[PDB]
Amino acid sequence: DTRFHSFSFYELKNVTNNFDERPISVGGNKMGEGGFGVVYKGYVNNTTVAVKKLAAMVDITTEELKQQFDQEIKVMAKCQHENLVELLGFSSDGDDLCLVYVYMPNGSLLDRLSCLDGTPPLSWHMRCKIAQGAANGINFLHENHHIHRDIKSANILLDEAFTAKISDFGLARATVMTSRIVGTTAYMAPEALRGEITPKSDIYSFGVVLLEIITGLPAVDEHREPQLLLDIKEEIEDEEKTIEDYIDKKMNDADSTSVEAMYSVASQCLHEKKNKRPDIKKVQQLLQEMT
Amino acid sequence: FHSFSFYELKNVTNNFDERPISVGGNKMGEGGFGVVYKGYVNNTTVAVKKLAAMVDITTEELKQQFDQEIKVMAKCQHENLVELLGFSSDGDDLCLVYVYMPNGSLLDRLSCLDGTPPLSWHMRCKIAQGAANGINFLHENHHIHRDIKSANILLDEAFTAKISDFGLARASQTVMTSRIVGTTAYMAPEALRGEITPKSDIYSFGVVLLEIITGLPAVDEHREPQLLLDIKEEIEDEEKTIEDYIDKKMNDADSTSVEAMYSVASQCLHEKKNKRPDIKKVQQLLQEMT
Amino acid sequence: DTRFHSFSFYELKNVTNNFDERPISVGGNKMGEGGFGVVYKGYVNNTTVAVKKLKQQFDQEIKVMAKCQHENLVELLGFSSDDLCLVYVYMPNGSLLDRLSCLDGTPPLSWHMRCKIAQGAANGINFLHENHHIHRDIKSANILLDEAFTAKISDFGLARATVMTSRIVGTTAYMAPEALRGEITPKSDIYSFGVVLLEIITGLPAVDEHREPQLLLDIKEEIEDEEKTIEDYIDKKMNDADSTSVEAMYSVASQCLHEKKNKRPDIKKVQQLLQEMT
Amino acid sequence: TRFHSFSFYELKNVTNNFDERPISVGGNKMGEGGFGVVYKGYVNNTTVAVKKLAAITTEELKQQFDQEIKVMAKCQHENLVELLGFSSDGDDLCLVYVYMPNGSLLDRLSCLDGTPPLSWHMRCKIAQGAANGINFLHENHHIHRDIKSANILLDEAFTAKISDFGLARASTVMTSRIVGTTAYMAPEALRGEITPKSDIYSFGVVLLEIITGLPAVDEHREPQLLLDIKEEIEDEEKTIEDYIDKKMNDADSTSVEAMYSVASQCLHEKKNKRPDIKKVQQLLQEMT
Ligand SMILES: CC(C)(O)[C@H](F)CN1Cc2cc(NC(=O)c3cnn4cccnc34)c(N3CCOCC3)cc2C1=O
Ligand SMILES: CC(C)(O)[C@H](F)CN1Cc2cc(NC(=O)c3cnn4cccnc34)c(N3CCOCC3)cc2C1=O
Ligand SMILES: CC(C)(O)[C@H](F)CN1Cc2cc(NC(=O)c3cnn4cccnc34)c(N3CCOCC3)cc2C1=O
Ligand SMILES: CC(C)(O)[C@H](F)CN1Cc2cc(NC(=O)c3cnn4cccnc34)c(N3CCOCC3)cc2C1=O
Repeated sequence: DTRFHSFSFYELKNVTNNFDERPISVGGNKMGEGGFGVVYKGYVNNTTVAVKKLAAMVDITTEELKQQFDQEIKVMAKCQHENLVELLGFSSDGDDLCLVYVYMPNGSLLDRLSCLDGTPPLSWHMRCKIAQGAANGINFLHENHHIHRDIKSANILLDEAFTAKISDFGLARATVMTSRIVGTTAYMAPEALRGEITPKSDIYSFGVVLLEIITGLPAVDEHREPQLLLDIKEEIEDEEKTIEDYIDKKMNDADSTSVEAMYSVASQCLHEKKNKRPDIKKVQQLLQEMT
Repeated sequence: FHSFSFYELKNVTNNFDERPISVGGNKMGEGGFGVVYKGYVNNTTVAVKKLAAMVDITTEELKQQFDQEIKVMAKCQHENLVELLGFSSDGDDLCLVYVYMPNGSLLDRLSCLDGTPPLSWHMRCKIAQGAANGINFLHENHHIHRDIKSANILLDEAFTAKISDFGLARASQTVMTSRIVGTTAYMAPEALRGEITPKSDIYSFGVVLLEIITGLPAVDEHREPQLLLDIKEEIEDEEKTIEDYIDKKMNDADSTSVEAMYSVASQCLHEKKNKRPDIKKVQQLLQEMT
Repeated sequence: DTRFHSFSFYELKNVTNNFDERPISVGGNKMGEGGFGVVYKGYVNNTTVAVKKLKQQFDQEIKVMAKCQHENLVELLGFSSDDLCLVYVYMPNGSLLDRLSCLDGTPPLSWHMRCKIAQGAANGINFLHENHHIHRDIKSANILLDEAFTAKISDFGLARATVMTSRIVGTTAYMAPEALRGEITPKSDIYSFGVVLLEIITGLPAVDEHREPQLLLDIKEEIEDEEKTIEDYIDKKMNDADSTSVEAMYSVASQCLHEKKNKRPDIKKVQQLLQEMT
Repeated sequence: TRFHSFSFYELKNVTNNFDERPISVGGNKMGEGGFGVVYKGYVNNTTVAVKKLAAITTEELKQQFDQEIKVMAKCQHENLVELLGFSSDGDDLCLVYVYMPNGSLLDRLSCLDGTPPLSWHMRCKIAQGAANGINFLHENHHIHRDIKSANILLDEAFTAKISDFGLARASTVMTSRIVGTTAYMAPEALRGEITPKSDIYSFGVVLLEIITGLPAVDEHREPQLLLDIKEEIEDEEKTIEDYIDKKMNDADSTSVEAMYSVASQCLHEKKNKRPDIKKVQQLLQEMT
């Protein structure tokens, strides 16, 4: 189990231009945000890093944010894999709790699918590699008895070779129930919205991610019919649509056979009955057979 | 223009090969009056449109549109207009042959069809300028286009905008027609009533400018609002801002020039045709924007 | 417009941002120069114009440009004498010389566009010769291109209404042997047009001090003495050239470049040959 | 790693039996290099580039094929070409890659086939991307030995991809068989030594090609070697402004001077006075 480097809060402040909140495109250091903090670009010990300065951006407490900080370090100390983000160190000495990670040059899958800031669209070849890599990451977590609990495309990061790296382990748990229902509702399994804690919920959320990969559509869009991307499964099932109607137009290399194979995995992951969903090993196998 | 035999164009296009060019076929796209294919004629890359009534028009109307397109192209040459090279009319088939546009349509570049990189704000400004220059040329030369839409604004190797599709064009006192033809999502209210006026080209150009700002198609059945022109009323009623709709697939869009393009779009979209700017005013406003 | 406009020097100073010498590509007003003046971009009455800030050649240019109005000649719109200025209709695509060099990032001209430009330039020379005028300075810097890439012949300061002269004028790299010796004849305009045709085929300027051979017209000899072929020199910046029409244009250029002025085609034959080419 | 083994028969189907007509007229040939001819094709709906290797001796060529596969198995990066597969059946050797829609940097700088001149903004991004690719190779202890603009490929968005790893070496050593393209080679590489410092020198020549739009060598030009403009500028007989590519309209003087300073540093006659690739990346990052 990994022992991590302790960074001085002031060194992190220095290397992020005092946690410069302007976007990196403008000339600032802000890379993005999530429900549990703001991520900044840093340059420490001769290397570009990602610095997450923790902050309750969702309806959670100071103590809950501290328990998630501790949980994230514990998960990162136990879990190292080609398809998981790597923690370099942390800071707990100064004004705010910080986590320092190996920099992900291509940001999140969510942003690459939306082509945020004008980045070029991901090819079908790249999308297949990403789906396989994300499934491999989840498989490693599940094999090592960890439940992610927050699988979403904003938490699947992309490195210098567009290798998928699962991130955000603050809610991870190493069938039981909870009184604090947490997560992004557009991705959550029905049993997760009720408070159940199970690896089968990670599978369902991964099915939503696969629909995002196929369609390039966000999981929720208030101004779209259906508002929830997971509802396209019923549209296709009740023959009012085909996956061809929803395929992202921003690729030139997709083929109907492998797109239908990825859709079939997603459809299976999205079974409303948790016990009827494939386990991650079956997901991995089906995605390997796809290519 | 070169008069080809239909069989020569069958050879050029690999028998109008229906597979997309993206996978080594010849098909490039379709429209209301035919399907366009890629080909090579004497080492020149060309676009070949094989005419077909794909919308509700007669075969006699299609032949009239073919004759009209050739007439307009014989009279009108300008860097912001497509260039016709030839045609075929032998037998029961009609084809038009054009200089190939390596970047296809603005509609497809805005949707990043086939995985093309999203257009920068700087490029979008030059394309809006070029398209206005093309419409100005047509109006200066007493022609009403009647089919202004982003599928009809093509882009060459340097993203120079080229107005295309002249089959419905009319020589230009507002006249009326009994045959209402066009793409509903871009049409001015008076055009939907059958009026023929260059003021309607301005309106349709306003819709194009909203597509340029937002990256959204003029119509989407599974979207609220279904019609992109409806965002003007949303912004006017203050329930939304242009910032809420700006294309997020660019990082070089300054608030000032975006608001300046939106103001030209808003003016073009005036419900009352006589209150819209003319194309010369649209040109000067887009020139002042940059 | 239907009239020539007499402009005050103050108005032309104003519309050119005080004859701003910085090139237009950087935000100034300078568009080009060489020979008898600097040309600036101006904006008069919501219209872009070209303003040439420069005496005999000034009066001659106004005189010849008022008499010679044709679709393939540049259009004079006004003047200023109260520095001497000539005001012309703006040519949005600048010179053929600059478009062949892709100056300022413009895309290479296609072979199709190059054929249309060659035809247009020959039609302009035909109008001048039909109207008993000798250009005397035919070169790609003097072939301008409008908003439709229509060829417009420019620079009429040296133009003349076979005689010999004491003042040998013109651009050396384009000049016929007899023109270099003082002869004033339209047959020399044909020779210079042949050099332009080699520039169009090859995309190479007539002279390049940092190139071997420095002079483009020598290529005719390299090809004739079978040391090279027209294929070795075809501009690689085109994707639509075909061997047949390139050989046809080269043949016209070779005929234009006959060392013996009487063996050269006249402008009407040049027009006919370029018409048969396409 | 997992590279797909194609039969030569499948690759004939992919390339229309290696159709030698150029792609600009509807054929499959895209260009040649010192070790093979590259063809366009499709594997299902995927556009690919297929290099059919051709002569050096057959064993030397086979070694280069083997070395290419090993480098590609170990090195995956957005600024490196991506190998999809190969064919090694019979007496034919093919390498199959992800297609690069904008071809080579050398061809885009020359505007081959009528492509528009690259803007200064695009040239800056390409220089940075190419430096990122070289950095990744050097971090992975590989010396390229053949850095040149013909080996810097460009995708649909003009992302720079380093290619051709047949001559790459693992990591100062000396060699009897001197390989590379003379116009790009460091003096020490011309004397036979193998060092990643020579990759830096070659990259400096590429930077001069990006600034000027001129090929590294032109037998019908004065000076013949582009690297010689450095001395002309040093001895004040020419300026950076004199050599800036005139086919650009968006080139600001400050960042052109910043790229030229990087190029000059890379071209240091003394191998040990040259910046390493991390310093080149930092300098190029500061330039924008
Ligand atoms: C192609 C491009 C436009 O130039 C590039 F896209 C710019 N970048 C880099 C980047 C890194 C991130 N992150 C990291 O490098 C990172 C490393 N470990 N880690 C752990 C948790 C969160 N983020 C990270 C995040 N994250 C922000 C927070 O949400 C997730 C994405 C975003 C971005 C971004 O936009
Ligand atoms: C992805 C890419 C490589 O970057 C590029 F996008 C591929 N291309 C080229 C292209 C040319 C077109 N067309 C022409 O070349 C053309 C020339 N004159 N003309 C006149 C009418 C219609 N089309 C044309 C059309 N048109 C098809 C019909 O609808 C309009 C767009 C579409 C495309 C296309 O997708
Ligand atoms: C596509 C583009 C890059 O944006 C464009 F190329 C910019 N422009 C416009 C332009 C007009 C010129 N000229 C005219 O408009 C003009 C009109 N009549 N006239 C008569 C003599 C000289 N010039 C002219 C000249 N000339 C300057 C003098 O030398 C010849 C070229 C140069 C340029 C130029 O670079
Ligand atoms: C004009 C245009 C439409 O804009 C475009 F330019 C056309 N294209 C595409 C292209 C791809 C290449 N290559 C590849 O796609 C490629 C992919 N991996 N790879 C690895 C080694 C060599 N080539 C490749 C090469 N290469 C040929 C061999 O020399 C290097 C350049 C050249 C070209 C070319 O001219």
